[PDB]
Amino acid sequence: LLRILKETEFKKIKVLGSGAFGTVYKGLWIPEGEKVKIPVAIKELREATSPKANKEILDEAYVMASVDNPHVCRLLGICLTSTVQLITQLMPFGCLLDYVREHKDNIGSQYLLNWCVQIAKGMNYLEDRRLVHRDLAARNVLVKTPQHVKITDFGLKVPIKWMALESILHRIYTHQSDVWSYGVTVWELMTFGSKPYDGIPASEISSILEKGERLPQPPICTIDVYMIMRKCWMIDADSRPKFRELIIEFSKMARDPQRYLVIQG
Ligand SMILES: O=C(Cc1ccccc1)Nc1cccc(-c2nc3sccn3c2-c2ccnc(Nc3ccc(N4CCOCC4)cc3)n2)c1
Repeated sequence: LLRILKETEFKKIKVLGSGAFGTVYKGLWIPEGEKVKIPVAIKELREATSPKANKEILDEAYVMASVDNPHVCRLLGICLTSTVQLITQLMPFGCLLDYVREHKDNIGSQYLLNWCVQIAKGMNYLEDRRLVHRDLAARNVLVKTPQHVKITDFGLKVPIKWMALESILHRIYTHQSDVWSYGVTVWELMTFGSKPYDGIPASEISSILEKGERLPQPPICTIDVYMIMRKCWMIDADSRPKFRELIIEFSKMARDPQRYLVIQG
């Protein structure tokens, strides 16, 4: 259920954006035997990170091409050349981070709280599949429509400001560390794409954490919301909430958004 592509079957057409893992293109799939060309999204990765062999790269692709959840972006094809190219269904909206920045203060409670639930449902799917994301951030949550988001790049500098303490201290990555990152993601959303710890150098993040300081309460959040975010940042991984609890809690809040998020509008 993963299409291995030959450069002859597709073609990048325009650059749509660039980040750390690589560049995003609008592309076209040329089905052989036909006169049409089908739009696709191609993500060309920045290689040379630890020069891996292709069969070792495909082993992984096959797993990401195996996900089935409405809130998890699935790998559809892969083209292994000089560079590694990931193909998926093209969406018109790109990442949640930019989306929320573009709609800075004109986004409503219902939307925020729903993205929170959707992100948790996606994360809970991955947990059930025994997959650890490692870099869950709003930049990694794609928008299919403004009411339907999909998490991407599970298993792909170090996002210190998104990492749980143990990942920082020991490079320990678990579903519980994904919970931490999830709380940061929620925080980005609630602040409309603000940079976590604006100003503080990464080098100093372990110490402020250790000393018990946490990301500040977003002005739009009530204490119940902030309380949840904060629970995601406990030092003791096992005392952090589970994604299934998170789905439930946010589901409840989304049932009466205006009560849990205070936005002028
Ligand atoms: O194969 C997989 C699964 C996976 C799971 C586990 C491990 C590895 C891979 N994932 C994947 C594949 C291909 C691209 C990507 C991607 N990575 C990113 S970051 C942002 C957007 N994407 C996409 C993206 C994707 C599709 N379609 C669009 N469409 C689209 C529409 C507007 C824009 N714009 C940018 C400028 O302003 C807004 C308009 C930009 C793009 N994007 C992800």
